[PDB]
Amino acid sequence: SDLWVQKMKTYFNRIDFDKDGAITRMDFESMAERFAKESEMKAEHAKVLMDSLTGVWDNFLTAVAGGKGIDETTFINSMKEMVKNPEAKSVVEGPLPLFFRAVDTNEDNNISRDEYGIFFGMLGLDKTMAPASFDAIDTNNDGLLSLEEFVIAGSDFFMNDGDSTNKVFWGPLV
Repeated sequence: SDLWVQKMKTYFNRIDFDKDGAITRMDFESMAERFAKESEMKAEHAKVLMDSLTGVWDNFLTAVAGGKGIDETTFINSMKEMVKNPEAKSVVEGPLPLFFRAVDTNEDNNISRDEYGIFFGMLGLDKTMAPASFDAIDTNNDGLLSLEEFVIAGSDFFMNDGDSTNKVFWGPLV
């Protein structure tokens, strides 16, 4: 699947923030303190950010190699075969509820268009690209991203191997 290797390589290249070459506890802890310090956000968020980022690795990404980090080969080999099972969903969908409270830079429990744009700026992207994913995630039509919207759009990007508007949940395709 061409669509699967393009969208899952998008997520691997955008989530390896620490640059060691593998998705491990180092990327989540390095991303929490570097995300809190590099852009304009509510100062207090570093403890909230370190708690949801340590929870995403400890409770969900950790179950892939039973403790140790994950390379691009092991991520594509393990996740491409595990998605063919209709009930393995929660090991791949589980990071969306804890990532929602990590991107919430204003301290409200709803993410806006320029907040999602500062998240894109930290990965190394332009704010003009953020509307293509933001407007595709806003299911209820409020002009903000709620918890239900973020989990529906991420569930489609991570498990449905089709095209449509929710195929860009992480910016430009690698």
